[PDB]
Amino acid sequence: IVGGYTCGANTVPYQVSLNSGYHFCGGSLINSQWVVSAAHCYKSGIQVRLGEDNINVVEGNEQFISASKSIVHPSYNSNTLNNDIMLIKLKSAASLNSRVASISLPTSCASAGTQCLISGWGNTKSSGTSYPDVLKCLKAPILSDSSCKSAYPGQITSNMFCAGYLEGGKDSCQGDSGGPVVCSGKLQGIVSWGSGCAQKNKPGVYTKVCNYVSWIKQTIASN
Ligand SMILES: [NH3+]CC1CCCCC1
Ligand SMILES: [Ca+2]
Repeated sequence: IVGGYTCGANTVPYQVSLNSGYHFCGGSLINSQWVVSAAHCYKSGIQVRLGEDNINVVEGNEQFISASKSIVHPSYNSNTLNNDIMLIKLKSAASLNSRVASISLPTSCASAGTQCLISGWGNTKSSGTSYPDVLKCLKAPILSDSSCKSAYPGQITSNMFCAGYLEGGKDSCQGDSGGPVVCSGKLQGIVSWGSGCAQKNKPGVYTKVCNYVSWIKQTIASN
């Protein structure tokens, strides 16, 4: 996250870290046994880390649960990043409490102008690199669809939205991928892609989760 603030330990209780010997992507706990992330984060051998603040220190609220199954969206296109969403089932159910909690799925798509919370452990610099070890937070509005198609001509599908600032300076960044965009207490987006980080007229692009709610429900009802 670029130009954000330190969230504070366990203040974003649905935030997970996907680990394969190192943190490589964020994710969101949607019930005690299922995580949703970005399909471009797909990897074999995922361990899900819950209750994290400092990802390099065991602080006491962590639960490390390995994944038993990963399901990439059946129409994921890695070239265009359309349908960049994946479900991960935990081998056993997480123990839910004030610091490890699931986030609700939307019953409605969020509108442009809605302020949201984006969070993750990704790069905090738009030019160069510096990875934080504690979770970083950023409040950003959903952008109108026409300013989104104007920043990314020919690249925005109906399954994507832009969120952030056309002046730049604040944005999600590498390593924030798969992470949550929560608006009004509901998961509305997944950190998906963009052109660099915090650049002028190049806002973050996010998977539009409200389009996938029935695929998510049906898939967890059957797996
Ligand atoms: N600024 C958008 C970021 C670009 C890196 C990958 C996640 C999304
Ligand atoms: Ca830790």
